Amino acid sequence: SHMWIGVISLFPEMFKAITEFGVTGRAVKHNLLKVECWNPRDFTFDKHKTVDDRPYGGGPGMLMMVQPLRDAIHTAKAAAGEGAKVIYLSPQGRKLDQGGVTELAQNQKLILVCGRYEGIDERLIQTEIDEEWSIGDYVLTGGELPAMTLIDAVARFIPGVLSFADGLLDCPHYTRPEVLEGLTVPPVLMSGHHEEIRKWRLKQSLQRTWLRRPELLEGLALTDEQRKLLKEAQAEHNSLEHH
Amino acid sequence: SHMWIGVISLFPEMFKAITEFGVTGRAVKHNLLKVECWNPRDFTFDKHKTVDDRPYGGGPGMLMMVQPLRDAIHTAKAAAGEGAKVIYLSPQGRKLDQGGVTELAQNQKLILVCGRYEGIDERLIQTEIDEEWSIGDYVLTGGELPAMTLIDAVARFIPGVLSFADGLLDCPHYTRPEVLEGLTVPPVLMSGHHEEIRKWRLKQSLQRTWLRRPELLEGLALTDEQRKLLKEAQAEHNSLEHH
Ligand SMILES: C[S@@+](CC[C@H](N)C(=O)[O-])C[C@H]1O[C@@H](n2cnc3c(N)ncnc32)[C@H](O)[C@@H]1O
Ligand SMILES: C[S@@+](CC[C@H](N)C(=O)[O-])C[C@H]1O[C@@H](n2cnc3c(N)ncnc32)[C@H](O)[C@@H]1O
Repeated sequence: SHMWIGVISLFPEMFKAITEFGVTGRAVKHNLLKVECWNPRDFTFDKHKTVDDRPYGGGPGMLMMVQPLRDAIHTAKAAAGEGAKVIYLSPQGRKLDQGGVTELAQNQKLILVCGRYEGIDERLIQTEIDEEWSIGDYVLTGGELPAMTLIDAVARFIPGVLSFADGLLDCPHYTRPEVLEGLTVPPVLMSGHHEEIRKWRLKQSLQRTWLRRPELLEGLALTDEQRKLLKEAQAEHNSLEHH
Repeated sequence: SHMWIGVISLFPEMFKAITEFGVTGRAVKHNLLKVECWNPRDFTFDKHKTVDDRPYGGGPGMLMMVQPLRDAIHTAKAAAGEGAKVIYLSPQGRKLDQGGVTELAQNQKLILVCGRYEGIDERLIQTEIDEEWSIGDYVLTGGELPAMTLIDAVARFIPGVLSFADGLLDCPHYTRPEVLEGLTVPPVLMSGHHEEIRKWRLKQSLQRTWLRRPELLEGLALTDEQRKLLKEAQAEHNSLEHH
């Protein structure tokens, strides 16, 4: 495979969501993407396979038990070999974005640590984790969805598996029928004029980015064409009434 | 159930990731959360159950076929009844954050439309969708993970199901053993001093937010205690060497 991803999770079966369906599922079956899981519960030794533990200092909630998680991590690292970057999914980590995705996609091996409960021991992060990554400024019940989100995002960059390409939102899309609930497809898209169609899409993208996410434009160095199309959109916007 | 979520997806089985595991899985089994899916493929009429279609204007990629998707949406709305907010998961939508999560959690009924391929017809968004939401500035292969991310996030706010609570990153956590690879647990956490422990956690949160996500603090109105603890952390930071 072009990319191998080790996963530490109490719920390995959750990953079937990406390994068994759609383009990512195809990628896995075709060995372009390999996802291997290790479950901390399999590394417990007590009768009830305990995987959580009490946080020092008290407070509500529990934490992942260190020993089972630590052993699971070590086993994954042994299976990965040298060169594998170990990531902990966490809202305290670097916020994921397309730029970060392409950066992570450069790794041929990754080990993703998925926490549950209130998280994991800080010392494990310092001694076992290379990088902490967040998929957004919100809190989820576990690191599994965040891990799958990361895998799915990077997988798109793996040759053969298959917006923001120019740091812009995508343009609107249209398919059959020509008229839907009285709404028609923009005439230009049905003209067959490749060049005009190209410009329409770029202009729409610039317009939509300007109107919905103006901040995204600030950190962007526009080409002469982009500057022109944007100015046209803004001029057209300024010649209209608005709600 | 306290919250009912309708889902339109070509891959209903992906949702087992949240309905069959962990706290969200418990919430579903206990009827606190209800997730019902409709698959556009079930609404096709041609021999091969086609669910994609060509985008007008050409260009690579396909789009969700309108008729099957539209019919799936209508059926969900009929099953939901009045009051259900229809959301389309899309990177062009409002970027999800804890504030948005709590806002969405106020809805007792939600219908989540999950796209595949290059997306869906813009006219469907205008005629069937109430709001567009994104889980982050990155591109995924489908709206299923984003939808599950949204469901998981909101589910945490449903009474009985169970960071950023104060707009701050969480503080470090520790559990057994007392010493891990030569690293000890901060003495204060094992002192039993509830008040000192409380202050340590708040201070750590402020410190971590300041160091990792300084922007998060700007849009925050600190309490006198928070201002004090932050100043202490910064003073302590300024009295040390740094790498
Ligand atoms: C309920 S959360 C724990 C939140 C906790 N207050 C903290 O300090 O991490 C459970 C697990 O899901 C992960 N998680 C939750 N939200 C996440 C996000 N936005 N991105 C990545 N991982 C996330 C956590 O890092 C943690 O391992
Ligand atoms: C490959 S994406 C299509 C990207 C396309 N360029 C666009 O204009 O939407 C396939 C599906 O996943 C959804 N999706 C991808 N990234 C997402 C995100 N960050 N948040 C929410 N939905 C997302 C899309 O909205 C779309 O329905």
